[PDB]
Amino acid sequence: AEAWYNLGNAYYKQGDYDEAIEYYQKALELDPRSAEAWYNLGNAYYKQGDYDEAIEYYQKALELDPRSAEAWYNLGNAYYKQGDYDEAIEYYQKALELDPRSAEAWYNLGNAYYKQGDYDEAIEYYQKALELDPRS
Amino acid sequence: AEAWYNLGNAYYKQGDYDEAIEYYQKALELDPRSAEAWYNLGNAYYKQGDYDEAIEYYQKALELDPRSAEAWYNLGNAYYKQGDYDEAIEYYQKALELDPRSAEAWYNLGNAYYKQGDYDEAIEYYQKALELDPRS
Repeated sequence: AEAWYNLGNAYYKQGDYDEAIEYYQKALELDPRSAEAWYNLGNAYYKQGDYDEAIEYYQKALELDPRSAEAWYNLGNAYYKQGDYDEAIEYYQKALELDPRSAEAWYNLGNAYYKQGDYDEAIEYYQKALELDPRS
Repeated sequence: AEAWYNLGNAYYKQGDYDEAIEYYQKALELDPRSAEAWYNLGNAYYKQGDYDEAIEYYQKALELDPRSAEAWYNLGNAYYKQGDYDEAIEYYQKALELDPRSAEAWYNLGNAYYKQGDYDEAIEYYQKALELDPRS
């Protein structure tokens, strides 16, 4: 599926999510056991704007690899981008338990709180993040 | 700077202009090309009571974006709040050429004239504003 999977990646990298999806799917038909493949198919939908179908695939990937921060963080983002700042905060927190030195997750967590009106948390998390990455 | 800029916003939203300023400044050090950043730093000073330093930053923002009504209107307000009803009227008029359907700018313009003793103008502008927004 590595071939279909790779053809998927090329289209994805070119910016053609519709096609990336089709090929990731073909490759999952031939080999449905890669957390990576499921993750990227979810990413393709994410970029395409379908956060619903995206969560479905980030979820399948999480089963195969529950310790993958990327998928937990990307799952939060899917929610964040849909307004579920609460469910995204949860998933964002999960990603940090896994990778607590990711300035991005801390930053995004502050963002999720900020958007809900929780400024003291946003402040705390924004500070944690800037510590790790001093100058975005 | 988006991170420092965002930390600035949080403090600003919490009501801590002294801190908002410090962080907006740090972010301008890292990226001095955002009209938005300059504008908010001016707003922080405005809220803090320093209309002088405020005009300086609303001015830098106006260079980067001469068509930003908000900054022209906020520049007038800075003046209005300092007694320069004449210079504020000018800047207020500029903001209306840009956004002539802002009930606020019309209202504030009537206010600036009213405070100078020009009641027929205040009357005209107050009426224009109420047309657009029938019931403050």
